[PDB]
Amino acid sequence: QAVVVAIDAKRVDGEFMVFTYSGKKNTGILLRDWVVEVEKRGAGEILLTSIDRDGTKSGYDTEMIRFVRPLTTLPIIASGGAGKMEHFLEAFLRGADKVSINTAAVENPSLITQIAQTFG
Amino acid sequence: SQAVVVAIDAKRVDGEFMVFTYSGKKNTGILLRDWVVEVEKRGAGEILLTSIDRDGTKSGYDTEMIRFVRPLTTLPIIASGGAGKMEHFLEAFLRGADKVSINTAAVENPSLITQIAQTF
Repeated sequence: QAVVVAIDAKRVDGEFMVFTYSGKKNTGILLRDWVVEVEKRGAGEILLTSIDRDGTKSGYDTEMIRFVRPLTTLPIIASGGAGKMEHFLEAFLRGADKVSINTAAVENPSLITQIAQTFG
Repeated sequence: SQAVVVAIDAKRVDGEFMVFTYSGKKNTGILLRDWVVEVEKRGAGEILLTSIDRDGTKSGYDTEMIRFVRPLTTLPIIASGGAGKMEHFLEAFLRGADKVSINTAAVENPSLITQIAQTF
């Protein structure tokens, strides 16, 4: 799956909207529509980031993950918001095939080990 | 453990690569060439390597950062940031990226997905 389409999204007026330019611009296209179209186009895997939660070690947007899961057969990488161990677990339970970590890993590198050791 | 991605957001300075957190915002101290090593040690499955300086520009992936990071690690590397046209992907694979990620240019020309995907 060498082709990854990265989708930055967050709720705009209750709705999940797609952003581009480092999360600065609302494309006006709905998450829903974009996920479907990207698979049709030949995406091999989806990196799904919640813009809201990035850098807030407050957990992935699991509603976002749940809402995307039935829309695609592709592998999904959940990114944005990971703060601690149960977040990974919640993301995975929701349909995420892989979970990403940045901020918390640079701070607590033993988090990498904790989730790795547990999934294997 | 395949299930664990560590995302590294990086940009140059002084001639040297640093690591930022909190949405590319808070520069960190750490050198990339040392974070990439530690991330493998700690057990990550895969690295999302994003060039902060290229993201949103459709001006090409940072192939120096890639060609750079590649000898430091056996993990697969997803290059991200800057994808703009078909030769960009090719250049990134040639520098040793295992996967390539696109966002801004894909939303604008969803056929970019199809170009790289059908060649694989």
